Amino acid sequence: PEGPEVALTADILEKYFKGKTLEYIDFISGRYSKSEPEGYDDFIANLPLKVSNVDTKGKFLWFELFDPNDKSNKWYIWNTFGLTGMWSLFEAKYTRAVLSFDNELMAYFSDMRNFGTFKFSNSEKELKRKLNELGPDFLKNDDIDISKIKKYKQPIVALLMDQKKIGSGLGNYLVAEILYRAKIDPHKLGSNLTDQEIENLWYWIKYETKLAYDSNHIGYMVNLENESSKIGRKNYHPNIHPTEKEFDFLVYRKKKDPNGNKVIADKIIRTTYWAPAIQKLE
Repeated sequence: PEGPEVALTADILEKYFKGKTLEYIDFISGRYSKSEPEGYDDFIANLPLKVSNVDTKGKFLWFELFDPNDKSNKWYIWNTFGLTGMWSLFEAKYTRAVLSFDNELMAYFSDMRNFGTFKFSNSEKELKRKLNELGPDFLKNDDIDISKIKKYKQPIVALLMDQKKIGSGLGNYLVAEILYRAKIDPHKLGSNLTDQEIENLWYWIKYETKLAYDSNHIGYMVNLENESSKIGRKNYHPNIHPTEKEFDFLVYRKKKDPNGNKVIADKIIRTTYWAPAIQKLE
């Protein structure tokens, strides 16, 4: 799951859990069933708490809760999906965390590879510190200044995979997909891109993140496909209007691109997928 999916999951999470009271949280399996996450004990000790928001910045999602009584006692659940982590409203395979709300309302977090993380915190300054570790959200921010890519003498791949340098939220398939549209070889240094390519890249980044966010599901998140098709969508990047109704991988994990051209499973700074036949260093 990348930026777009995390944001859509937060949307769905607020839709059903915003305003609800979190009664209990249980890690029944995985990397935390052995030794619970940081701040876990101090957390279930302040429960019950009301959920006031479920927000994201890039690939980082967090719950914001407040003590019914002492509203100055604010709590937060830091969370990252990782390669296979997904939220759901029914107990799915590899469920790792189980959240119990009032009126027997349940919410689950599955994660086959166990790359997702949790952390409970009672500090708001610690949140701001975390959110400050991420560059602007490539999907929610409609006016990032992609121009600073020139100042860096490093691969365009690395620059987009980075979560702080230019913006946050792009991952393995978004970068690969975006670069394929801009027809830019992933090896091309940010310092070698032309003002043209730059404003061209800023276009596909917006285009791809919006299309991804607008998709019912991507591959994972299929556990929320019924909720996803029943919830609207925020107008991020309100001027770029993707044409396809669903997000389709053109190069990601594809032996050949659409037109047949070969797609190399290159592996520069996991594997980045690109079609040398269409992506140029020019």
